[PDB]
Amino acid sequence: SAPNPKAFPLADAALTQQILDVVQQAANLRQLKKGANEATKTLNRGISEFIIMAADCEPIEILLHLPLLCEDKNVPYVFVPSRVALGRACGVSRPVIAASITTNDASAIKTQIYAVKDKIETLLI
Repeated sequence: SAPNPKAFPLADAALTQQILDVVQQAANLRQLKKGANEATKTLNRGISEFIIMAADCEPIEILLHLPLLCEDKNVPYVFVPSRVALGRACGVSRPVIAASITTNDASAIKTQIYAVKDKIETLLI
């Protein structure tokens, strides 16, 4: 399924690969929450480094609050094309439509997380 018109901004192929790879590392390190509801809670608590969403989430309305919340909290957010690919990156057997990489300033992958953040920020103008 093609990216939903409401899925903005959409990471290109390269940035998608960069994001999914960082997601896999955060999953291994347990620096990751999965699901729209868990993502929301990280934002409400101010512990989200960035938000990842699936552009083929169906129905799309389930995740539409996240861009609003991220703009409110000045947290970078981005869509990747595939919930199936996001799911496996997250280390689970199911599709995942939203994920949040959480704050850890002593993280072994902090620099990879800031590099993704910088790329997303460029998409967000």
